[PDB]
Amino acid sequence: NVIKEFMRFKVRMEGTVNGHEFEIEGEGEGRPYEGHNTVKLKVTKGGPLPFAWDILSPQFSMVYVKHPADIPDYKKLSFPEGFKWERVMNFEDGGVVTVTQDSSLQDGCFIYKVKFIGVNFPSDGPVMQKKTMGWEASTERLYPRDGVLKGEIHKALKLKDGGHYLVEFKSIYMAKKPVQLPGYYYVDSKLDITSHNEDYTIVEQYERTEGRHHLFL
Amino acid sequence: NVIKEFMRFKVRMEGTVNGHEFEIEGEGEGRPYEGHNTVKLKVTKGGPLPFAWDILSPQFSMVYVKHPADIPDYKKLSFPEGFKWERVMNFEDGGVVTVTQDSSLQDGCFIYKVKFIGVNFPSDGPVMQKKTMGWEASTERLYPRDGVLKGEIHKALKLKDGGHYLVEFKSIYMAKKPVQLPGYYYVDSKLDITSHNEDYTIVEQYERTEGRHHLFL
Amino acid sequence: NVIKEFMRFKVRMEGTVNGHEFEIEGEGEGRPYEGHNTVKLKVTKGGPLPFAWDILSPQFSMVYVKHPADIPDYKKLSFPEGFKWERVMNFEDGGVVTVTQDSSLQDGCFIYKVKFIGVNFPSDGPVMQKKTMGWEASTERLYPRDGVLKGEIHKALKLKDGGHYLVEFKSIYMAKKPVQLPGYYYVDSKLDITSHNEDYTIVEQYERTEGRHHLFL
Amino acid sequence: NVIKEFMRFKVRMEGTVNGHEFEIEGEGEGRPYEGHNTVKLKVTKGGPLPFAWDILSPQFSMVYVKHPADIPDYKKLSFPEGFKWERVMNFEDGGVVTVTQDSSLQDGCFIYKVKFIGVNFPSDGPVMQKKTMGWEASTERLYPRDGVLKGEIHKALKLKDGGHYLVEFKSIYMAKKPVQLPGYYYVDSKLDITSHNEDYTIVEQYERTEGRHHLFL
Repeated sequence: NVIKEFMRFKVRMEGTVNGHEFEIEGEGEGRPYEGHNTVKLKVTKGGPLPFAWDILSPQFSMVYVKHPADIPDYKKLSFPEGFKWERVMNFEDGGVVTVTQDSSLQDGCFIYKVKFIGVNFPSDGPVMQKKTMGWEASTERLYPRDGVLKGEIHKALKLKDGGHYLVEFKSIYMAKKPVQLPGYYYVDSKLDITSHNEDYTIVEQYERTEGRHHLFL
Repeated sequence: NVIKEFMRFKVRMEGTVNGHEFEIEGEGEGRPYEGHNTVKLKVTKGGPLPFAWDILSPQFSMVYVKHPADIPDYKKLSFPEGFKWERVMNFEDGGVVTVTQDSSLQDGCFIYKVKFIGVNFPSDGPVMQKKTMGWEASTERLYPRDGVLKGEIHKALKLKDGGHYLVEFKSIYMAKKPVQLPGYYYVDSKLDITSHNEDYTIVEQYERTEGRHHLFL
Repeated sequence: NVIKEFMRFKVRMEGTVNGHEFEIEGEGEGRPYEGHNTVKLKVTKGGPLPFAWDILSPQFSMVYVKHPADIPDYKKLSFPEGFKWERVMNFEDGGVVTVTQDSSLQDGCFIYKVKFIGVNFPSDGPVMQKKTMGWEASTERLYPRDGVLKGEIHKALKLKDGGHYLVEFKSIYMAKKPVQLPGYYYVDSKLDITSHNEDYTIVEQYERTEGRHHLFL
Repeated sequence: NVIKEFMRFKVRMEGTVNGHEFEIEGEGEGRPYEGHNTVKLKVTKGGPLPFAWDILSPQFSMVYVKHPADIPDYKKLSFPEGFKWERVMNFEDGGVVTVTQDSSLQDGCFIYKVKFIGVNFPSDGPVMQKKTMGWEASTERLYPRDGVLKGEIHKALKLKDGGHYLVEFKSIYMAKKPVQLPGYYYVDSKLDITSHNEDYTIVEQYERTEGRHHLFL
């Protein structure tokens, strides 16, 4: 058993949003089978960020999803060999982000490398004007396809002037070696910002995530 | 209270899919507060349909969703005045459908009028070739906006040879008179075809729908 | 023989936008081989319209596109048998419209029946607030697929306070009998409102449309 | 006057498609005011590429677009100060790519740095199975918005059997210093692969691009 009750992770992101380049480094920890993890991030280059932190938050840890016995945990089964994931986030005002990540296990610690490109965000929009107030709790729809696991989520960012800012997530989870695939199921998640300095250069996050079948099934 | 423990409904649909016109008439019944309803449909014109019945199934009854005390039931509160709903269904192979519906309570019985336009479906596709095997159970994400209630769902049609055919639903629920709006919540649903003749000209359906808050809230 | 140098048409539209139902009747005329036509419309029911006329304008005449000798005029060749077309218009603020039309030739005059459903237009938007100032001239991209002719356009509505309101058009042109298909080509078009009363219940339009190959070929 | 009749460029691309990382280096040349340029590429890492070269080809030179005297050449006027461009490519089978590029002028030679992330491409699709055979000639629709220039194109990749693979391009052109903006206009382009080795590790391209007003103006 390579995925222990307690596992630590290191994450590094290299990104670009509306032409602004940045680098983020971080360290995280959590309980893989209990469905929760924390992460501490630091902007190492391109700081302070001229956009909302919230668009970066869901990109900083697959192995921390609590899965019941009957639904195979594809993401956990991918280790020690390796794991990769990719995502497209379609924002309602035209913004589009594509993310690609590489996950490896080195000496009982997960190493995550994230590449992020965000484009077409309006200048007067909530992302560029930093008007977002965190994510609402979400429900991902997962299904197997092409030998990999795919997920779709209808997410929303809370606005300070009131209301929501809609984002559609489409994710593809790829194990290095094709491991056991689950059926049609759901993953409930909730990401919260627990700490931050004034310009969001140092941020701490907490995520709660649990996989399940549909309530009627 | 005009919405009783047992309510009946009449449905009338006028539609077009890939240039083929059709008319469907139906009668249904159910328990509004327990979250379940049945409906018997008959194709009255344009029969037999040269496409999958499944794309028409979710268009045939908002008042039948079980809601807990804490979440305002916008759809039930819209009566006896009136209710209207609109929807766009985006299929993964390019097929797009827009639906518009009118709802009124005429002497303890609901009268539903539906208009449907389906376009851009590939000729060798699962809808036109009738390769679908019913909907998977789903979870709608709802939120208030512009004084009305909106909802989005990531749905899927089961395929005969195995696999899924993805469809994204975006619905807008409009009360005639601006009634109380709920917050950010979810609606679980499961629609099943319970009876049908060989050419799907006489079809019976069953649906169970329940509104709830996110599991982590 | 059937498509004369001068041809007239009658059009009837039954529609719905954001729950509001309407009916429009009109008469038109033009020169098929010269690439121009005029049309006089009148709102017969649901008047005055609570939205911008501009979204309806491109739905009111395929046979009037000038084509050079080397490019097969699919739409003209579909007659006297029949023609049908479908369309989806995706607006940048979430508005979606699907249109379906049936074209017939009776008594030496074309008869057009249009069904229109418009959904998800924000209440504070330029369509519902009537802030649009006509269409910009456009260029459609056409290609054959599934035995029919398809077309895609990146169109824009001029704004009153300045700027543009973007709309993506995806059309499907279907002959009743499988007629000769053209290759990958373009159709330049410009639609102008030439006359209108205050509430847009009586409107006149003019369209110039010409088919051609890409200029670098 | 910093942009001469003959200008050379160096290009470097760091990218990822369906999890596969790659690095491409190249050198090109052309005549800015005449509207044509050539480029010689070499895959330096991640070679041989397990996907179609054609999706990379339009990412390898804004200053080589011929513009008439009346339409301001935003991209040429961006120099010596600098220029940046971003793009999203939406493929019809689900594939999404976001591109971000930085353009500088160093000692009479243009330096281009490109970052590419391609996600959600089907394993059995024409991109991953290398079944595409070049781009069709295209027409871009440009318009000013938020102090920058934006452009939309309906492009197509030719398929080996005798069909097309559709891709929608949405580009954003950003000068470092807010320079003169043009109006609503078009850019015709034609990209051809002129030379390639067996595995597409060494490729040569040619592009012809000209800006113009709509033909009906």
